[PDB]
Amino acid sequence: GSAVSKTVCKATTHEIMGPKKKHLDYLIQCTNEMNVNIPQLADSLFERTTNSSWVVVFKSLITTHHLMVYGNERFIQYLASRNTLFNLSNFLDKSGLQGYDMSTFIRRYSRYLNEKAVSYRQVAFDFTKVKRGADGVMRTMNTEKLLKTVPIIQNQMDALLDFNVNSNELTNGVINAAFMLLFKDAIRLFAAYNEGIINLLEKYFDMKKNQCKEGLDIYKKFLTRMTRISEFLKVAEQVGIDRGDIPDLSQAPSSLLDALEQH
Amino acid sequence: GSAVSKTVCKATTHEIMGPKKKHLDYLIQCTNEMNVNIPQLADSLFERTTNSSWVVVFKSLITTHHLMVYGNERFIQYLASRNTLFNLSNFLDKSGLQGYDMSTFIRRYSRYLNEKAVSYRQVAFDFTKVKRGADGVMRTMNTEKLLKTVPIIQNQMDALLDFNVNSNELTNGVINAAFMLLFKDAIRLFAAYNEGIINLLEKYFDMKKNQCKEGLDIYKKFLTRMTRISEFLKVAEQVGIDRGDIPDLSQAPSSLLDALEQH
Repeated sequence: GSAVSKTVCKATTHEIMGPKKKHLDYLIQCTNEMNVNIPQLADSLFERTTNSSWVVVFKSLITTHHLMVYGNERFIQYLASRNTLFNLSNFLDKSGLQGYDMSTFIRRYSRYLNEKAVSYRQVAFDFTKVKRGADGVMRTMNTEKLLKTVPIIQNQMDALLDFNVNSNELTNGVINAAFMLLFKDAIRLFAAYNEGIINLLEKYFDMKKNQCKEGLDIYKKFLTRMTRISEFLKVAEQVGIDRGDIPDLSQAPSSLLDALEQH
Repeated sequence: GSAVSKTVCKATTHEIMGPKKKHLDYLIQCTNEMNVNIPQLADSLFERTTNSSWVVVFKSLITTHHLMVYGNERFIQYLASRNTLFNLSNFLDKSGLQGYDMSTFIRRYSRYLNEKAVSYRQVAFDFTKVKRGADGVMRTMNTEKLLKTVPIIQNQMDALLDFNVNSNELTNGVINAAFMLLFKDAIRLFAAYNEGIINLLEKYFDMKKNQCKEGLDIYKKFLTRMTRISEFLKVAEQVGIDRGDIPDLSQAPSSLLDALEQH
């Protein structure tokens, strides 16, 4: 409570680096305790995002992201249940050049985090977290739900890619901490998008005419997203990310000749 | 051969970023093919380190590191069988300031890579790669070999920590790629050092007097290394590394009161 609220402040000091691991780990433990009040933990993070300083605001967003990824699922479930989340579409810290230039990333990052919560609200699970493979949800989900879902992944993916950062803009520890988490979400979200597309291709011949039609449009839009993804992983390569962590895209884009199976 | 040698050149161009993932992956496949001549692959990498340019030389070192970590074990086994490895103790690229400042990291990195090979030669396995836990080598190894080994881990660890970089020196994609690999080795090497110490503590009461003595000296030196390690992970924290990848050190340094069991 006070211990929770004090820890949120320590994670979000004015210092120019990401939130410290020691504060994060305590926050993560907080989300795992049946007695902690999640809403109050959340409200403290929202309050920090009314600060005028870019450093404070960006650290509060990063903290929220890290709790969505590593915290108990009850945290994201609450965030997904509110009606309003971050409203930082007009944020601008004019106190210095660093401020002006970081303000833009703040806007774009906060939009991604909003879209991450809305996606959870819409499908009741986290795309980044569920079983992968052949025994997984995204591989074994009926044709109707699939057609419904893949479009939600696509949307979360676009918001993620709109961060649109270049290597030469990654110049302090705050934005770099955000980028490292964005990287982790991007690779998992891609895996789930790919699996979904694999299921589709599998069932696209045995399906109704108008379905086939919607299908077509998803594979269609997946291929343009593949290219944007490649541009993103190339930023990652430029920055120095271990090439073993960067996934290989040499997978599933040759068959656009079902644009005729609608005979 | 020519395909191998051409790929080494592409990994080590003059461009200021780490070696590209596409060239690395082909090199890794090379190490997995029973027909590829390992020595010739190696010699090409050594030849690149006679270039006068810091970029070329640092990329050749990074490529070698990445093959030691992700390549077939036959690669490191060969490197460990030569008598001379890198000799870059006097390297200096004076062509520009970036050169002067990178030269020092080149020296220190090459020493680490030498020590990684020598360690493999000495114990016949890679500390970063073996089974961890309670069913592992480092947890289940007899008292005699243990006393022999832990000192080799310690030595590899010191060479690794002598890289001695600050966050404000991580300023281009080449040195950042080196650092990301160093990070991966550091966390695994620590795990193995910790496991070793756990075995020791376990057997330190049931052992000879002079052994106990040597033991003492290893726990002794492990505690000072713990501190240096903490300083290293703090650089990692400053740079923006996902705090979930950074391990928690809150483990095994309270018992220095066996410095009296030698009664």
